Amino acid sequence: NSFVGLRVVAKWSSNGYFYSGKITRDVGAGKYKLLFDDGYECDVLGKDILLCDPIPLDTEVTALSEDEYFSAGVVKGHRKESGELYYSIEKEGQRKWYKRMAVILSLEQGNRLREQYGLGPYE
Ligand SMILES: CN1CCN(c2ccccc2N)CC1
Repeated sequence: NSFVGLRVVAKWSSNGYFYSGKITRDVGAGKYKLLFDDGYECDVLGKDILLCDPIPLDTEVTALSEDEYFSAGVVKGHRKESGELYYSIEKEGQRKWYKRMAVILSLEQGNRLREQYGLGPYE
């Protein structure tokens, strides 16, 4: 019945980006323990957790291109046939697949989605 077990996209620690993870504990006072998909764990405030699973079509996101540089793109599709989520991300009229954990949100991109998808609460 609780928020535990939900897949989320959440601000990591006090960094500039939100990353994919899972809520593993309600630690009280509107904070949650998260297990991030890369294996790291931290406590995150509810205001900094997005509940959209998956991130929806036409969302502006960030991803690594060519194993070289991070830049923005737009979500244009999803694949979950294998039981693992992949996103189709469009950059400059061209699309490429990205595993769930490779799609991240800058503070601007993630804060944008609070009104629609934030855990919260928000006053
Ligand atoms: C979710 N996951 C947590 C660890 N992060 C990290 C790794 C190595 C250096 C800095 C940072 N922030 C990457 C994102």
